[PDB]
Parts: sequence; structure tokens; C-alpha cells
Amino acid sequence: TNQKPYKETYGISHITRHDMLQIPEQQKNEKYQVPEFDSSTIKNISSAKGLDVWASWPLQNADGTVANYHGYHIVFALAGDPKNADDTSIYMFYQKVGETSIDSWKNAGRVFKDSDKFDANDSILKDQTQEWSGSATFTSDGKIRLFYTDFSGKHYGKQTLTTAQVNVSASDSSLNINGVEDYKSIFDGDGKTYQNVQQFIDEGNYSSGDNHTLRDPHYVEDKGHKYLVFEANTGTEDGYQGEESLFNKAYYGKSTSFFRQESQKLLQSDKKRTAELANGALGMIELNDDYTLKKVMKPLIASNTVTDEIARANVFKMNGKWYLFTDSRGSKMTIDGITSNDIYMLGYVSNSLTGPYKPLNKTGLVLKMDLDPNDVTFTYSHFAVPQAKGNNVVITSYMTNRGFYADKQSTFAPSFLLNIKGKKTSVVKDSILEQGQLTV
Ligand SMILES: OC[C@H]1O[C@@](CO)(OC[C@H]2O[C@@](CO)(OC[C@H]3O[C@@](CO)(OC[C@H]4O[C@@](CO)(OC[C@H]5O[C@@](CO)(OC[C@H]6O[C@](O)(CO)[C@@H](O)[C@@H]6O)[C@@H](O)[C@@H]5O)[C@@H](O)[C@@H]4O)[C@@H](O)[C@@H]3O)[C@@H](O)[C@@H]2O)[C@@H](O)[C@@H]1O
Ligand SMILES: OC[C@H]1O[C@@](CO)(OC[C@H]2O[C@@](CO)(OC[C@H]3O[C@@](CO)(OC[C@H]4O[C@@](CO)(OC[C@H]5O[C@@](CO)(OC[C@H]6O[C@](O)(CO)[C@@H](O)[C@@H]6O)[C@@H](O)[C@@H]5O)[C@@H](O)[C@@H]4O)[C@@H](O)[C@@H]3O)[C@@H](O)[C@@H]2O)[C@@H](O)[C@@H]1O
Ligand SMILES: [Br-]
Ligand SMILES: [Br-]
Ligand SMILES: [Br-]
Ligand SMILES: [Br-]
Ligand SMILES: [Br-]
Ligand SMILES: [Br-]
Ligand SMILES: [Ca+2]
Repeated sequence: TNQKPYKETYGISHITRHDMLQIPEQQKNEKYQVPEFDSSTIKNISSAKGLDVWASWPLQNADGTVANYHGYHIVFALAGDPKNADDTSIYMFYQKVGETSIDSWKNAGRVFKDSDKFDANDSILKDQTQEWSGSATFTSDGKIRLFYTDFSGKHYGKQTLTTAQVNVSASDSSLNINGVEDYKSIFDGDGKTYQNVQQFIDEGNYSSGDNHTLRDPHYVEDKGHKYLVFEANTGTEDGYQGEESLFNKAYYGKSTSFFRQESQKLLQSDKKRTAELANGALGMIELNDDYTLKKVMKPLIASNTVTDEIARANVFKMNGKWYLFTDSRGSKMTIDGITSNDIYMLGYVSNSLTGPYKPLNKTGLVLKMDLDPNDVTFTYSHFAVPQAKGNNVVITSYMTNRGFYADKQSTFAPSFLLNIKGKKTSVVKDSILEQGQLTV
């Protein structure tokens, strides 16, 4: 055949088959394992009575550290009725700084009223059916600036990175959401750098096996420049999905001998098409000072052949280096030895915000969680929260799968600590914090 191998990095970093195949052995080390949690201590968020509360994010200062909003910490979370998976709205919870109990989290309610997306006179928001995850920054002039994912069940799962300013009143006692403003779509994918939903739709959408994503926008600043880093998929010009992508050695790793081995297995494997379709990416755009789209930038990293889904993009500068993280499910990967119970947080390090990134702990493995989904202390959506001092970050996550238990809802997991040193990380032994704790 005249279809020959090649190597093209497209100028971006890559999560490779070589590195992923080392994780099943490496993940046996307790250094990379989410700690065992004691279910006897776990409570529902009492101020969110009856709602599942899952993927969540703190209001952050520009540097990623947790914001002090007039004496409060603020966390945005997705929540809704456990009996309806399509009930997904963003709620704002808060706690006085210094409190750490689960029962210190108060609930200011939903950020958005039903009419907000229609009052915005933004044509994409008119079609929103769910509010998916994001980030929130506390601006120089004291404003709460939210980014999140507008999901549209009406348009085959379209996902649009979206922003609003949340106007909140204080009261000694409680915080109040008075309304939102500057509510607008920012980016729905350009087709060339980031897949757009029209490519999903026209290739056959749900019956194609493709997984289109454009979500989880994370706000970050470098030198006054404003950016979103987000979960996406590559487009036509930066290593698109398809049979051809199986012939790019940059997706396999450094050795040509590993490449010919692994590629022939993959090409004749039951997971060939899944790997062809797999083209996840952590994308990056620059914003203008009014939070509109200024510049589409190339992905920080891509996961061609390995998975279509690298979620909850997170990036921050810590002690001189940039750390980039993403969550990913073993159930959607194509890597032998990685099982449908494996769940990971993967992590990468660079001297600059824009790359290039190198895998942490050699493989990119940072955290592994492999509890049965029915386990009450199952956790997902791990998220590294930068701290003002030291080498440790706080890992938040949600606990208990949505809708599984009548009386134990998805809740804030016990936080725990992750030590980050140069290119290596370690779960800090016996570092379990309160449920939902953001700071040490
Ligand atoms: O309180 C939450 C509760 O309300 C629902 C809406 O029923 O969620 C509304 C909440 O969701 C948010 C999030 O941003 O706004 C969603 C916005 O999008 C719309 C639609 O434009 O809602 C979509 C959700 O509603 C559902 C079903 O309730 O679909 C409506 C949608 O489905 C279609 C297609 O089949 O129709 C039909 C179905 O409905 C009946 O008429 C029953 O009444 C049947 O005859 C018929 O079989 C389509 O015609 C129609 O447009 C659901 O699939 C979607 O997720 C907005 O109305 C809404 O603002 C919140 O802002 C908002 O509070 C619900 O999901 C949830 O349980
Ligand atoms: O909660 C969001 C939050 O979670 C994070 C992680 O923290 O990750 C995403 C998480 O969400 C999951 C699943 O819950 O993965 C998402 C991926 O699954 C897809 C589909 O593969 O989306 C699911 C949503 O789309 C909906 C429908 O709008 O379901 C699609 C689903 O329904 C089927 C039938 O079951 O078809 C329905 C569809 O078919 C038609 O009839 C044809 O027209 C339509 O009328 C109708 O809409 C099925 O064929 C199809 O698979 C919605 O109900 C579902 O919720 C992907 O689009 C999506 O990428 C987790 O696995 C994952 O961790 C974070 O990233 C995020 O912010
Ligand atoms: Br409302
Ligand atoms: Br929906
Ligand atoms: Br195309
Ligand atoms: Br192709
Ligand atoms: Br193809
Ligand atoms: Br129960
Ligand atoms: Ca894909």
C-alpha cells in the first residue's frame, strides 16, 4: 500500500499511546491514587436539599488562587433533579472564609433565571438546554465574571463557550444574586483548529460514534493577557480525526519500533474506529478586555487515537512553572490495560503558558480513581486548586454518581492535597480535608 507513516506534531504537545500504555502499571503506586474516603463521614450539601451537586469550580483570582469575595468563598456547581439527567443548571454556593464544614456552604440559588438566556439577544443562547461546567474569575474592578458551557440538546449537543457577569449583593449574613449582565456567546469552534458542531451533525452525529466537545472553559491570565483554556476536539488543520491519523507517529511516541508494533495492532483491532475518531484537545483562545473572542490559538495538547474526551481543562502558574491538567475516563480510551473503571487526572508542565508541555511523572498520570461506579465514595471531575503558599494544591471533586442513591446525592467530596515538585507530583498522605474545602 502507498499509505505510509509520517510524523507531524502540528506544533503542539501530544498525549501519546506510548505514555498511556505505561499507566496501568504505574497506577499501582499509592503516590498517584485518590485516597480512600470514609463513607461514614459523608453528607449531602444541606443547603442544596434534594439536588445532585456535581462538577464544581471556585471563584478564582486571576492567578488561580481562591477568591475572597467580601469575606466569602464562592463555588459554582452544576446541580439538578436526580431523576432527570437533562436538568443541569449552575448554582452558586458560598461560605464565610475560615469556615470549612460541609454545612457551612450556603446556597444563593441558580445564577440564571429562565429568561436570562432569551433576554441576552444572542442567537446561540436562545437554544441552550443545559448549563455545563466552566470557571469564574474575580476581576480587577471587583466583578464576578463567569465562563461556562452553553449546551444545546436542540442542536445535536452543540457546546458554546459562554460568559456572563454575575451581580451579587452582600448582607453580613448572606449573599444575593441580583442578576447577570454582559451575557454572550464567545466561541463555538472554527472547524480548522477546533471541531464545530456542524461537522458532528453532518458526519452522522450520534450514530457515528464521534464525541463532539467544546466545553469546560478555564480562565487564565499571563502578563495582562486574558485566555480561556477548554476541552475541545481538533479541527481539519491541526491533526483531524480519521483513518489517516493512525499513521502519525507523533501520536504513538518516540520510537519507530514502538510505532510499527502499536499501529499494526491498532489497525487490525476492534477499537480501530474509536481510535480514528479520538481527537480530544485542550484548546486555547485569547479574549479581548470585554471578554469577546480576540484570537483562536492552537491547542496546548491533543489526544489523537487515545480519547475523544479530555475534560475539565485547568492551567495555572505555580512556583515558576505552568501546570496543565485534564480529567479523562478509562471507559472512553483505547489503551490496553486501562479499564472501564479507571478514571484519571492527567497533568503536564511547561515553562510557558503556551507550551510546549511535557508529561508529569513521565507518563502524565497524576491521579487514578478506580472505584466501582456504585461505590458511594466514587469521585469524578477532580480539579487542582492553587494555593497562595507552598508546594501543595487542593484537589476538589464531587462524590457519588448522579442519580444512583435515593438519599445520598452527588455532593462535595472530601478535598485532599497534591504535592507538586518540578515535573513530579505526589498525593499527600493523610491529607483529607473537609468536604468541599478549597484552601488550607
Ligand atoms: O426546572 C428544570 C426543568 O425545567 C426544564 C425545562 O423543562 O429545564 C428548563 C431549565 O433548563 C434551562 C437551562 O439553561 O433552560 C433550558 C432551556 O431550554 C428549553 C428549551 O428551549 O428547555 C429544554 C428542556 O426542556 C425539555 C423538556 O422539558 O425540552 C423541551 C424541548 O424538547 C422538545 C423536543 O421534544 O419537546 C417536547 C416535549 O415536551 C412536551 O410538550 C411536554 O410538555 C411534550 O408534548 C413533548 O413530548 C422541544 O419541542 C422542546 O423545545 C428538555 O429535553 C430539555 O432539557 C427552555 O424551555 C429552557 O429555558 C433553565 O434556564 C431552565 O430553568 C427541564 O429540563 C427541567 O426538568
Ligand atoms: O455534566 C457536564 C460536565 O460533566 C463533565 C465532566 O465533569 O463531562 C461530560 C460528562 O457528560 C458525559 C455523560 O453524562 O458525557 C458526555 C458525552 O456524551 C454525549 C453523548 O455521547 O452527551 C450526552 C448528552 O447529550 C444528550 C442528549 O442531548 O444525550 C445524547 C444521547 O442520547 C441519545 C439516546 O440516548 O440520543 C438522544 C438524541 O438522539 C436524538 O433522538 C436524535 O435526534 C436526539 O433528539 C436526541 O437529543 C444517544 O444516541 C446519545 O448518546 C443528553 O441527554 C445527554 O446528557 C456527548 O455529546 C457528550 O460529549 C460524561 O460521560 C461525561 O464525563 C464536564 O466536561 C462537563 O461540563
Ligand atoms: Br426563572
Ligand atoms: Br437537553
Ligand atoms: Br470536515
Ligand atoms: Br482520514
Ligand atoms: Br476516515
Ligand atoms: Br440511599
Ligand atoms: Ca472526534
